This record gives sequence, structure tokens and C-alpha cells, in this order.
Amino acid sequence: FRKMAFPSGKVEGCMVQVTCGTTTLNGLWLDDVVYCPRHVICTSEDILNPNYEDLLIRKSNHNFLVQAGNVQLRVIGHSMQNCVLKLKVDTANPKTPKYKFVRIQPGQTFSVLACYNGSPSGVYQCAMRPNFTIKGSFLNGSCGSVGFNIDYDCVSFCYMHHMELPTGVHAGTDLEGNFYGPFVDRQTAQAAGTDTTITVNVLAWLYAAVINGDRWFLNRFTTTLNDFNLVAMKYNYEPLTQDHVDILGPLSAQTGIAVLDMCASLKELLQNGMNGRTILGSALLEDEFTPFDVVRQCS
Amino acid sequence: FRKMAFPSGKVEGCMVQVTCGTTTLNGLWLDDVVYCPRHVICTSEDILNPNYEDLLIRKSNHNFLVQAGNVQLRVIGHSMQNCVLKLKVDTANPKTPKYKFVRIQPGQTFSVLACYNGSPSGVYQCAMRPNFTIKGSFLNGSCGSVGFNIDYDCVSFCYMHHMELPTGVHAGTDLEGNFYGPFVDRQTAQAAGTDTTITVNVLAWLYAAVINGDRWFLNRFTTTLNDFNLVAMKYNYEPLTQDHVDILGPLSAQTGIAVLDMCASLKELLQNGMNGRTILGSALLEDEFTPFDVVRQCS
Ligand SMILES: COc1cccc2[nH]c(C(=O)N[C@@H](CC(C)C)C(=O)N[C@@H](C[C@@H]3CCNC3=O)C(=O)COP(=O)(O)O)cc12
Ligand SMILES: COc1cccc2[nH]c(C(=O)N[C@@H](CC(C)C)C(=O)N[C@@H](C[C@@H]3CCNC3=O)C(=O)COP(=O)(O)O)cc12
Repeated sequence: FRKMAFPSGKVEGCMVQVTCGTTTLNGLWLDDVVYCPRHVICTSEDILNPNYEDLLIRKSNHNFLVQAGNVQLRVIGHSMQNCVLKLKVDTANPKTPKYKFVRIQPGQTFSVLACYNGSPSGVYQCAMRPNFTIKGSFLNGSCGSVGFNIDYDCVSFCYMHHMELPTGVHAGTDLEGNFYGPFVDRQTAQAAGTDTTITVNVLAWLYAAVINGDRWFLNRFTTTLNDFNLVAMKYNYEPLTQDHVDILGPLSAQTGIAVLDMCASLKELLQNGMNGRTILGSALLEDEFTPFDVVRQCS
Repeated sequence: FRKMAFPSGKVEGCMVQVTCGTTTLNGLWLDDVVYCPRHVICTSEDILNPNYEDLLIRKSNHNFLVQAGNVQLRVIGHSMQNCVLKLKVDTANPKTPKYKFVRIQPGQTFSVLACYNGSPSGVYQCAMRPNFTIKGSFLNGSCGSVGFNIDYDCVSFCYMHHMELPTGVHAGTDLEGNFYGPFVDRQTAQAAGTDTTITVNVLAWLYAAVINGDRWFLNRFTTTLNDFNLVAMKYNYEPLTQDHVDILGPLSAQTGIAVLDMCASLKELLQNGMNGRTILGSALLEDEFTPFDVVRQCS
């Protein structure tokens, strides 16, 4: 049981390279539109406090150079939706999969296709933390890389990458240009709210540990939902809802461990620690696996 | 720092399914040849102790159903190479990338595209252990899934999946059909050799830490290679090779820390312990990042 990303071929066929002036980043080419972060129009001066509608009315179609591999697409239009620039081109991408723009909830996961200069570099799995950051791996030139899920040949795009906080975590927008969290596309050191642990995902990952024949953390005891949430909130874990309990049903049915039983296990793990032992190789409680993540891998 | 797979699109376009009787597994379609595990020709009463040579003589080209999606590709030739079947087909795969077949060393990492009935399911990075096993995530129907590295648009295929040992780790061959490690393609419980820690990768991980300003573990001593290797084996660490010293070159030059000085630093860490202090946020030493992996995620 490992962190597993969706195959990235369908998104790879859409990554292009967008240049305005002296700056370059990645864009997403679907049908005849290219989507990219709008601060690609900005200069070193502008970046500190950009008045984007002002900067954009002064740009022309010919100020944008879009490259798909070695061929250049001609831009025939440009508009701005929140933080994303939409560049119309005179060519439809034949590799455009069935797709949808969606806004992810905190706790949900997606695959990130890291790109540099319109070339895909790597793929890995991330979760939207409760404080609307993600713990990614991105360098200079990765802006415009997207996050996505795949559901029966439909690619749901949910993330476009914009910045790296001083603490080394990452921030970005949905494909409608709206940031996840309180961040802004201006060149400033920004801080996020206090992060908390995704409780439903820790539980799913304990269930995963048992599906793979590991059980040392189990115990005989049980807890009520409310009493687990009291201890949980004490340790900066998100609350567990009855919806979460329902979602975990399959995992409980498969292993024969009721949810509130597994909660009693996690409570004791929080109150006492791991005592040097490890779960699925990890020395810390993992919270970047959704219950759907677990079932899809184990079956 | 994240475990990061290569983008999987060039390999996705090469995945097909190969059916003999009622057993279906995955195959790899490059130019006009399909590669797959030979035990696809086995019946459930044959897998215990197959006579592959005798089994193959009774097979004809029309006993083999090769499908890209639900589209059939006609088999026009067949032959066996160690444990892989090679099926010549009547169509050259137009999505064939520039490619190589290569045999990796323990410690090297690679990306696995987990496939079922010729359809990609997921992608993740594995390291080849010193006992020639990989810590995979595979279900029934996964045999013939391949592992690969991509360097400058050329795909180097290094693994084809065959087996899950009773301990839950996995085993397979290179693309010429030679098993990694002492295993055989028969339906029997086989045991891996005792595993050890991949020393070259731990050192890579120490260089990563230094690059990020975490360097308390650096010391004023050096060692000879042989002296380090003798000590390393007493701690269940792999001995260093001359090639290992060579692939630490870039990290050594970038940090100004000589390889044998970093060995002396690691050697003190083995004799004395971490004393509660951490490295890159952790109390255990990571051994599944290669020196190329570190260079990739730092630059
Ligand atoms: C003084 O201000 C600061 C103080 C302290 C911390 C700070 N952090 C940022 C920031 O992150 N700024 C965004 C651009 C703003 C305008 C939204 C950025 O730099 N994004 C990168 C991806 C980043 C690059 C490194 N790792 C990534 O993930 C692009 O890809 C585009 O820029 P490039 O063309 O590649 O250089 C500003 C800042
Ligand atoms: C009774 O003997 C045993 C005792 C104890 C442990 C044992 N383990 C194996 C084994 O692994 N046997 C190979 C068959 C070959 C080696 C002849 C196999 O089962 N390979 C799977 C991949 C596996 C499936 C689950 N997770 C994977 O990685 C395929 O994909 C092909 O088989 P399928 O037709 O797809 O089911 C036999 C065995």
C-alpha cells in the first residue's frame, strides 16, 4: 500500500509553455483555450502590487508566445477569470480529453503533474490540507502545473500552482482562478492558518494497515462519536462527522472492525504515541489517504 | 521532498492485454513486438511446475489474443526469451517512444505503472531492494506491468511484474526475461534474502539535508572506503561500490563535502544513534532516494 497517482498521459497532452516578456510558465491547452496564471503578464516591478485589470488592458494578443513542444500556437484572444488568464488560440488541441473544472474540499486528494517550460517532469499525490495549502514539490518555473483526478476517462482539474510559502508548503487556485485559502498572487511572504490533521483519512489509513496484515495498534475498547471528537479536537484533529463514519463503512465491513472501534484505537495512539513502532513503514500518523483512495488501491 | 514518479504517458500508449485461454495479463507493445510474462500460456494445473519449452511447442500464433483496448492486433510470430514471451504483431505501435531495455542495480529507483487488463490504474516510484524485491502495490491481474525511468524523452524499461512473495513484497524480471534475485516463475512460496539498508541512498539523503541547511551531523573525521564498508556490514548496511562513490560526485561537489567525509559522518550516526535529534524533520534515515532523485528535487 503506497501513495499512488493517477496516470498522467491525458494531462501531459495538454501542457504548453506560455511566455510574456521575460517570464515563462506552464499553461493548460484544452480545445482552443490555454489557461495559465495571470502573473505571467507581470514584470519585476509590477509583481509587488499588481493592478491586474490595468496591466492586462495594455497587453496585446502578440505579447503572448504559446509553444506546444516545437510548434507555436497563434493567440487570437485573451481574457482573465480571477487569477487565471485564458488565451484563445486558432488551433484546437486534438489531445483534449473529456474534462471538468471542479473545486476540491479540504481533505480530498489529487494528482499533481509537475511541469517546467511546458514539459512534464513528475507526478505525485497531494491532499488539500484543512488550511488550504498543499505539501508539494515545486521549483522555479513550475507555476501553471495542474492538479487533477480521473474518473472513468473524465479528467477533473482542480488545482493550478502559483506560489511557495516561506514555510515551504504550497498555494494555488482552482481552474476558475480562485485561490484555495487566504492567499493572493502578489510577491509577498504569506502565512497560512494553523493546520490540523485530516481525521477521516487517518482512520482510512489505519484500515489500510489492517487490510495489509498489520494490527499492533488495535485494542479491545470502544468510544462514542462525541467523546472521540473531544480528544481529537484536543490534538488539533478535524472533527469526525457521521458522514465520515458512513464513508468508512466499506473499509469497516471488509475488515470487520466497526468505525468507533478504530476511533478508540486512534485515541489511544494519540494519548500514548507510537512507542517507536511503525505503521505501514511510517513513524507518524498519515492523513493524505482518503477512504476512496484506500478502497480503490486495495481492490 | 516527495516520492515522485516520472510522467506515465509515453508508457501508457504501449500497454496492451494478452490473453491465452482464460488468463489475461498486461503486455508492452513497442514497434511490432509485444512483451509479456510467459506464464500466460499456463493453465491452473500447469503453474506448479511448468515445462515452458514443452508448453510453447504446442502453442500457435492463433492461440494468442492481443488487444489494444478492445481492438485486436494479429499475432504473426512468437518466441520465448527466458521468462518473457515476445509476440510479433502485424502493426507497429505509432506511439512507440524512443526506448531502451536496461538492467538496474539494487538501490536504483524507477516508476511503476500499475495496469489491469491493459488499462493503466496508477503510478508510483519503487526502489529495488538489495534482496532484489520491490515494495509494490499489486493485485491479481497486474502481472506484466512494467517499471521505467525517462531520461531526455527516452524511456528505459527495467522491470516487468511477475510475483508477490508471502511477505507482501514483489518480484519480477528485466525486459529480457531475467529475474531480479533468486526467484522463478512458478506458483510456489519463495523467500527473499535478508534485506539491508541502501547506503548510497542514505548518503544522498544526508547531502539533501546539507543542501537545505540541516548539517549538525557533519564531523571532523574521514575514513577509507574499506573501513566504512566493514563497519557498514555490522549494522546491516550495504557496502559501497566504486560506482556508488561516482554517483555521489555531483552532490559532493555541490556541497563541498567529500564522499568519504560524509561516510565518516554516517558511520558516527550508526555507532551513536540519532540521540533524539532529527534530519530533514525525521528521526529515521530515508534510503529510497537516489543521488539523481535528490538532484532532481533540489534542482
Ligand atoms: C517577497 O516575496 C516572497 C517572500 C517569501 C516567500 C515568497 N514566495 C513567493 C512566491 O511564491 N511567488 C510566486 C509568484 C507570485 C506572484 C504568485 C512564485 O514565485 N511562483 C513560482 C513557483 C514557486 C517558485 C519557487 N517554488 C514555487 O513553487 C512560479 O513558478 C512563478 O514564478 P517563476 O517564473 O517560476 O520564477 C514570493 C515570496
Ligand atoms: C502457492 O504458491 C504461492 C504461495 C505463496 C505465495 C505466492 N505468490 C505467488 C505468485 O505471485 N504467483 C504469480 C504467478 C506466477 C509467478 C507463475 C502471480 O500470482 N502473479 C500475479 C501478481 C501477484 C497477484 C497478487 N499480487 C501480485 O503481485 C499476476 O498478476 C499473474 O497472475 P494473475 O493471473 O494475474 O492472477 C504464488 C504463491
